[PDB]
Amino acid sequence: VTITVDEYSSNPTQAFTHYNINQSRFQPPHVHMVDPIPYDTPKPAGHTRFVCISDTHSRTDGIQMPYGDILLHTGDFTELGLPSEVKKFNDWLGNLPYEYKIVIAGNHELTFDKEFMADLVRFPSVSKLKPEDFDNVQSLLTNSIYLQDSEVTVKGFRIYGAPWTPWFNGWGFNLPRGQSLLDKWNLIPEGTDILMTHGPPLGFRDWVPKELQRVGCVELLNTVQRRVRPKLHVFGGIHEGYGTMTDGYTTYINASTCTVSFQPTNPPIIFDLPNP
Ligand SMILES: Nc1nc2c(ncn2[C@@H]2O[C@H](COP(=O)(O)O)[C@@H](O)[C@H]2O)c(=O)[nH]1
Ligand SMILES: [Cl-]
Ligand SMILES: [Mn+2]
Ligand SMILES: [Mn+2]
Ligand SMILES: [Mn+2]
Ligand SMILES: [Mn+2]
Ligand SMILES: [Mn+2]
Ligand SMILES: [Mn+2]
Ligand SMILES: [Mn+2]
Ligand SMILES: [Mn+2]
Ligand SMILES: [Mn+2]
Repeated sequence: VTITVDEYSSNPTQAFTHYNINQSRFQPPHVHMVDPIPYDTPKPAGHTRFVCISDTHSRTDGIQMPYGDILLHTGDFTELGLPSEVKKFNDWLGNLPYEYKIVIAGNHELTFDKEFMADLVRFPSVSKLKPEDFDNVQSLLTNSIYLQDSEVTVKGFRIYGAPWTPWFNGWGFNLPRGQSLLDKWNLIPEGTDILMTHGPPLGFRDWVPKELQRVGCVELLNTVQRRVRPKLHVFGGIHEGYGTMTDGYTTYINASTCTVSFQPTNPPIIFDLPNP
């Protein structure tokens, strides 16, 4: 399967309507919300319980974390990517019992985006940083496996992560819709079980009420549904979209911990998958 740039790539709201009209792509019975399961749900044997969070924005102190096996964090774990914020998040991770903690960056991790940092010469406190201050920011995540257009196999699960989102404010890892993003999604390997991205695919937990617009990536949706077909696609990005959906094969989890007003009150989402 070769994914090409969609006819409606630049206009996600129109893409959504188009695919609903022509293919019922976002319609029942196959597409629907999935209710969360409570933390005391027994985990069946031969399964891994994934604890999904995102968009914590350095507000980790009060988060009540559930039993599980592997933590997935889909970015915006800081406000500006300051090394001190990365250190605080890493300290928090180290006190969690999970066997593995897998992390990707989001747009707020400015110091992780080396092209953004170079272009700096809007962000006075980030501009103050000297090269030696942030040459090792990802190295600061000693209690995690950090993914960036890269993958890890853990307990047999193939997990791929990438930070890129459609251009919004020119913050970290922003790219134009279309081929620029498709070039990144084409790196996701076919047999990926769990895909982590910072933002949503078109149509799944990507509604922005203030704009009355869908904002998910159309190339990402086509990649997920047509080429890669992971069992789980976890992301955040659009805080308002916190919650879970399915298309009948892939489960889509918007794990945004913060609300749109940056209150860290959305509970972590647990999700069980059978071990491969
Ligand atoms: N319209 C629009 N809003 C976005 C986009 N990305 C983020 N936002 C808005 O900004 C909020 C916070 O995003 P953040 O600055 O933490 O990346 C999101 O919950 C959403 O309301 C986007 O691509 N388009
Ligand atoms: Cl939605
Ligand atoms: Mn229900
Ligand atoms: Mn965020
Ligand atoms: Mn250094
Ligand atoms: Mn923002
Ligand atoms: Mn596949
Ligand atoms: Mn696989
Ligand atoms: Mn598999
Ligand atoms: Mn974000
Ligand atoms: Mn169903």
